[PDB]
Amino acid sequence: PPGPPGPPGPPGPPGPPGPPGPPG
Amino acid sequence: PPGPPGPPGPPGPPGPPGPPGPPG
Amino acid sequence: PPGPPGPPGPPGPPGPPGPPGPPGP
Repeated sequence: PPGPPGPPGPPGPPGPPGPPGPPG
Repeated sequence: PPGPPGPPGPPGPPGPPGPPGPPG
Repeated sequence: PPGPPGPPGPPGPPGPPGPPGPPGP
């Protein structure tokens, strides 16, 4: 019969940049 | 035969901080 | 005997947005 499932894949990439801070 | 692929990897890390806010 | 293991899974999803920037000048 088939072998076991493979391991989990690699982590996804970093997320997008955060929003700008509030005015000065 | 070979097993099925593993599951997707974990989510990536958070994105970088956003830029400074506008001038006051 | 059973087969060899399968291959690694696909990449995970992107992480979430980073934190807000600091206050402006």
